Amino acid sequence: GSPNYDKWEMERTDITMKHKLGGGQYGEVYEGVWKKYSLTVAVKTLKEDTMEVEEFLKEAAVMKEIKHPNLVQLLGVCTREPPFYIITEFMTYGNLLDYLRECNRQEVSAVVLLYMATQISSAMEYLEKKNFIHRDLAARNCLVGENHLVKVADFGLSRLMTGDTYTAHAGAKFPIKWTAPESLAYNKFSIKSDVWAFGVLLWEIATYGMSPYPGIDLSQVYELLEKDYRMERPEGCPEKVYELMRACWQWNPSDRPSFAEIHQAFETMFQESSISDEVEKELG
Ligand SMILES: Cc1cn(-c2cc(NC(=O)c3ccc(C)c(/C=C/n4cnc5c(NC6CC6)ncnc54)c3)cc(C(F)(F)F)c2)cn1
Repeated sequence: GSPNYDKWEMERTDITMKHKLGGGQYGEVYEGVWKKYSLTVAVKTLKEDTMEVEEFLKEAAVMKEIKHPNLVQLLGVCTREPPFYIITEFMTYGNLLDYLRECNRQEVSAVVLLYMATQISSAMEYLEKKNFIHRDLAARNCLVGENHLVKVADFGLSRLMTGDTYTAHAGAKFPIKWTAPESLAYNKFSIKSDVWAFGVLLWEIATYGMSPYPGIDLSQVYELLEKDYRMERPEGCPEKVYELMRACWQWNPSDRPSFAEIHQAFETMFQESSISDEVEKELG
């Protein structure tokens, strides 16, 4: 309502900054509170005025355009000067990989695993409509809130997260075990390489957060995929869900389903599982 108004910009002093989240493995992300509204938030910060600002501002610009119940929601930015902030809603249960690894399986039961996949595929159907290619879909980049609410996020983890997850490839660092063959071979990323990664994420969900391709060296993964090797069906994984994994891992990207198709399939399976679950709960 005045000349320098920007509807997304907030004053840094609006936010109480608290501790760093993720132990450094997730970069410069902090818990905060939006004081005026007594609301816990998460805040990504960039302290210095360097070339890193270009990607930080690109991230903020994308987040202003995307909005969906299962995408982490932008609340505001501080991008007029350093230190730069991106402020989002707070997801109380943290990243999905550790959630799965730490959960009570009587609570996070078969129907909840389907619910998780359904929510993620709904977010990805939306990103497919926007034609936003995520490039690093994996359980480590999803977040969990109350009542098993799951949202897709992106923490730009490839040079933050240490260990075997990301390794040197094509002058960058790739999560080899989530990467579609044509992305490994030709650096070709697309909605269909996100579909491949979603299939790996389904396997992470089915195994309560196991690392993929167990015991297989990173150096061998591409060669094996090219011979048509694919991960086996996890114990307890429904056949229909494994069929969807295998569809996501079609060698030719054009042969992989769309996220619209994937989401419809999961919504159907989830509603069926929910009926059985509600009946079982009602009994006693
Ligand atoms: C270049 C570029 C990047 N992108 C792109 C960026 C994003 N950015 C974020 O996701 C994002 C941004 C900023 C922040 C503060 C956060 C953190 C949120 N957060 C909420 N609860 C927690 C939390 N709870 C634990 C209990 C403590 N622990 C840690 N973090 C937490 C997440 C998302 C997407 C997507 F995927 F398309 F949506 C695309 C687009 N072009």
